[PDB]
Amino acid sequence: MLTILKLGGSILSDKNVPYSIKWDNLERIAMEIKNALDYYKNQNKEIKLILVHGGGAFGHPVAKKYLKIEDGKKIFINMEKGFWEIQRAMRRFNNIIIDTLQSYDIPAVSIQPSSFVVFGDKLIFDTSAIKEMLKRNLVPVIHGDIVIDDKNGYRIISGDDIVPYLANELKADLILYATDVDGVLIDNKPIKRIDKNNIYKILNYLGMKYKIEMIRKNKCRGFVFNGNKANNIYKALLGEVEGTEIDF
Amino acid sequence: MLTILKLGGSILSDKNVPYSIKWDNLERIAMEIKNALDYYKNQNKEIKLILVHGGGAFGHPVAKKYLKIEDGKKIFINMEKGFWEIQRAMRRFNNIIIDTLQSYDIPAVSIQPSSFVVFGDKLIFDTSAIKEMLKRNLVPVIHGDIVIDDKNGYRIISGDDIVPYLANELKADLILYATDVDGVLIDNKPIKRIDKNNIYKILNYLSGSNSIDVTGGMKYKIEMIRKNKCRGFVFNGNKANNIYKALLGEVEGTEIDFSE
Ligand SMILES: C=C(C)CCOP(=O)(O)OP(=O)(O)O
Ligand SMILES: C=C(C)CCOP(=O)(O)OP(=O)(O)O
Repeated sequence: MLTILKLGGSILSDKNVPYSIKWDNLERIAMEIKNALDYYKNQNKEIKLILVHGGGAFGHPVAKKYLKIEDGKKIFINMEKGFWEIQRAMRRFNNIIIDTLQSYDIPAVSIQPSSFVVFGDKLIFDTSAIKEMLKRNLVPVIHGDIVIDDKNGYRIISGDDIVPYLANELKADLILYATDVDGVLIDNKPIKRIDKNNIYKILNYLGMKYKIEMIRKNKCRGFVFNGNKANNIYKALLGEVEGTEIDF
Repeated sequence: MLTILKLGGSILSDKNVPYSIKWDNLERIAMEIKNALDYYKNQNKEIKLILVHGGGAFGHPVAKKYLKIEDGKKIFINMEKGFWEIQRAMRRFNNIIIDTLQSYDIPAVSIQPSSFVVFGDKLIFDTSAIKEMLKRNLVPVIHGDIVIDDKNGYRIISGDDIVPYLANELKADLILYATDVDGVLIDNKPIKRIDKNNIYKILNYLSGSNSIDVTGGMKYKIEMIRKNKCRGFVFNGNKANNIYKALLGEVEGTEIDFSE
């Protein structure tokens, strides 16, 4: 029924190249998603799909201009300008991704967190709109953004936040983390799986820490795999496993 | 005190010219909003400000393509393309407006209804984020947009839906309607005041055959002000300084008072 596919801010834009886009990779990814959705239409199987991407070479480079170290602590200043400028950057990125998805007849739509998400001690994030969108078989595309934080003023909600939240808030059947590594790497090897068992000895060794952690905190079950290898995204969507499983 | 300024009529954009932008007007408007903010600082008086704009030559033109009359009613079709297409056009318009506002150091930020608003018989419209933005003295810029409803459909939410809703939710003290005309025209002349001693008398005239506005636009604005027990002005947003004055509470168009 409901799958959430995160596109790791990396396979979409080169983070060391401010304002860059990996066009061919992006166009391939859109195609695989399209082929996947098409596959389901054939099996006459109804699938609901949400998409998340990061700030890639857009969010971060601009955010940077408004983060200064106040004694080992990231601080946002000049947000009278910074809030918009970070919104704008993320909008450019969001537009580019949605347009490309659209060119493949993928019914993508923009979800812009900065407008309504408050990263308060208790995350505030009304999903009413998204649930409706899913009833119409639209594909909400959500992105890491700048958001208000009723405690610290501003925060940079990331995909790793949105994904688990929504998976749980919406009861997602499948969770996908597309990225530039074949899965969670230990000693440079993608562990086949991650449970309640070998978990303990992994948090220690330490998808990164942040993820794994608040994706067990929601008792989720997602796959971390490589979005750069042609066909991986397609397969991932059909309920295959090509990377690291994280069950909770 | 919380003010909501609606940039309406066609003061920002000529809807008969695809993707029209009245640059000069928009730039002057930003100035005036600036003059006003700088003023309220010098007089050490706290002002929270929200701006709202419509679709102009961006919304309706694009939306038209996805609207049909079926069995007498309106209905949205092909929204697998349509929803983004309308979002896209409204995002562009918002960008241009906010960029210009920022170019005058107005701390404007974007509020995109399409992403989170559900058009029911009551709006589902979480204003939490807006509250925190005002708290930090940002200027939230909300715009008419496409939105899903709770009945298998879609609906255009206008400034007309947004303003009233926010005035209630945030308890605004001042509503400002910048329009294409000098106020509520009663005999090609704007009525100075409209209060609980002439409202019905005015509403009834507005329904008449001598009224210059048959659109039922004024009637609606008047009613929302009373409904919120606050104050509002309907003025010509095309006249130099009207927006600055209005923001100070002294513009000369039509006052509507049901505060207290
Ligand atoms: C920075 C913004 C606005 C987007 C969030 O970042 P990503 O989710 O893409 O990556 P992280 O920096 O959070 O790891
Ligand atoms: C996307 C669209 C069409 C927004 C229009 O909102 P308005 O505030 O202009 O509402 P109307 O004038 O169209 O009634």
